[PDB]
Amino acid sequence: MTKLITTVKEMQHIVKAAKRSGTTIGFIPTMGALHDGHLTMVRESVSTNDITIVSVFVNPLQFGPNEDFDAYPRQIDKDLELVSEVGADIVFHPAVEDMYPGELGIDVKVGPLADVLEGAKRPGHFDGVVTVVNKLFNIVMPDYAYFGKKDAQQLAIVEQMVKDFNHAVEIIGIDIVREADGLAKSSRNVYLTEQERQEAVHLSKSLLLAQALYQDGERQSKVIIDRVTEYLESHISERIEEVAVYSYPQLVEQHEITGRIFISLAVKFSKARLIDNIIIGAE
Amino acid sequence: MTKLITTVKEMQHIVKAAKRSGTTIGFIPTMGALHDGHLTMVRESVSTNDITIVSVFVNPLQFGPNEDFDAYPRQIDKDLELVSEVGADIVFHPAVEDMYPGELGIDVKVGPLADVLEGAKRPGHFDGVVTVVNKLFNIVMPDYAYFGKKDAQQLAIVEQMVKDFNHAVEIIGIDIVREADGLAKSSRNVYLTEQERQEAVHLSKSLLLAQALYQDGERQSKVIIDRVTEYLESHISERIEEVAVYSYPQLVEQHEITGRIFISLAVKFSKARLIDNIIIGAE
Ligand SMILES: CC(C)(CO)[C@@H](O)C(=O)OP(=O)(O)OC[C@H]1O[C@@H](n2cnc3c(N)ncnc32)[C@H](O)[C@@H]1O
Ligand SMILES: CC(C)(CO)[C@@H](O)C(=O)OP(=O)(O)OC[C@H]1O[C@@H](n2cnc3c(N)ncnc32)[C@H](O)[C@@H]1O
Repeated sequence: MTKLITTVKEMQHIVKAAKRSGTTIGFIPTMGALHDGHLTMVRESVSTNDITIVSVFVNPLQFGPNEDFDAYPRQIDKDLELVSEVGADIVFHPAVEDMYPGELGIDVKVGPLADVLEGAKRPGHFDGVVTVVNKLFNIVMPDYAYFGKKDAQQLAIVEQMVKDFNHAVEIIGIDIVREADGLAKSSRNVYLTEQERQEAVHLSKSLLLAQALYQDGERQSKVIIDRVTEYLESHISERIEEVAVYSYPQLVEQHEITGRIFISLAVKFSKARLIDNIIIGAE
Repeated sequence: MTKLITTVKEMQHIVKAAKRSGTTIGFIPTMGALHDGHLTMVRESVSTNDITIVSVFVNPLQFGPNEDFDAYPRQIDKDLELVSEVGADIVFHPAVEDMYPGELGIDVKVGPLADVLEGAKRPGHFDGVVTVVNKLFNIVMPDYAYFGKKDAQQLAIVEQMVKDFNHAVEIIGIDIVREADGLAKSSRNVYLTEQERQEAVHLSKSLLLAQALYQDGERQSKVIIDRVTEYLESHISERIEEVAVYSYPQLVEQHEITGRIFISLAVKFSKARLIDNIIIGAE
């Protein structure tokens, strides 16, 4: 019995009334094709907030010319069903023209945090992310917004935006939800051929390896990177786009580990470009 | 009787509590050194909203190295008194470091609307304006935000930012409040020498001239501009920086008038740089 709100105007009118009353709002922004990674955040919100809102919007601004915008899975009826069973109050599913009624007269761009890793590999991608997340925060006016550590760089950037723009929103980061074999859940996994689906499991395996090496005491980035790379290269035939060690959330490449870092991966299959990571350390 | 709130943290805390209690909020952003122009907006807000918040913050981001940042009038005690007399609830007076704790990680820049008139003469100025207003809107969470048409280009840009970012804020623009002789009120008038003060009255008089020419049927921008310019040059010794006719709020230069426009002026005195304008026309 989850309500489907289709326009920005109706969504905002609902939230303004809720905000001016004492009702706490939980928000989970998504691009649809929901999986248990998304649902885990929804369940969290439903057990903590008065109302939980889930947005389903494939944001064109965060897709590059040669990426998968046209093939991105779109299944609102199912998403709506999956959300209903969790107990979420509303699913916000706006039209593209409603979100972007015309040429933007103001532009938002990410600084240094987007000059490395995914930001360097997908130029402008995060500018598109912060643009739509900023709008969604103003449309839904949540007290708590949930994001997955699956997109670690994204998380750090959204946090920076919340700080820089003074959004009265507390960001909650959830750990990576994985399939039974370890594969990090992602709507894009549907792009995987029955073969790639098997090879793709090695991203997580390689991270388990990285974790064990770190656990035993290894702190030289190059040693971990080489072991992880060597492993992947002997278990997958796809092209490995990235195997890096950066401080987190600062995003400064580390050669020797003495603080909190995240070991991230990027692998390009036929059409599915998957990513995974592990955030570890204290400082 | 007005409370002086000195930190972002406390201001947000108060605002959150206000929202929870169904409090409607009116907001008047200013750079201090208040005059009746500002007070007119405060009065309007006090008569409509449950609480009225007036921010006093000389935003360093909207001042260039060559401008008057160091001389800008600062008199919080005086501002607090004037605001108390009209019934404002709070004066938000933050530290520069509190608003900008460090290097921004996200950057906001105005598009085409800032490529002309004041935007061309003051590059970066409006980026500074939208940056701080965006922040203030998220800190104060107003239902209504008041701005003066004195800064007509600013007003159009703020409205555009409200649209693009989906801010649940209604912008209220007020007409230009003037001194008895016609001079538009401005905190920068304090920079005028006795001589320049009387000369400055001609900016408004030149606009009355422009209006009369328009009333009579003149639609050739060149004719109005030349008439206004020669009038100013024959009455004041200062440099006329700008006399222009652009569509409003579209801000497209008009050589021949067939719709709503605004005739704007910019005059540079020894220290004070004054502006004024009139908005006229149907569409
Ligand atoms: C924020 C968006 C909606 C803005 O367009 C967009 O950039 C976006 O990310 O949408 P989307 O790709 O649909 O993912 C939405 C949220 O789900 C989280 N997520 C995805 N897979 C996960 C997993 N296996 N475990 C835990 N969390 C997971 C992401 O970190 C993100 O915050
Ligand atoms: C919005 C700010 C605070 C962001 O830093 C800054 O750009 C700013 O504008 O500050 P400030 O110059 O102090 O002016 C604050 C508000 O007062 C309005 N105002 C000034 N003189 C007026 C007059 N004579 N009649 C009517 N309205 C008048 C302006 O248009 C502006 O919206």
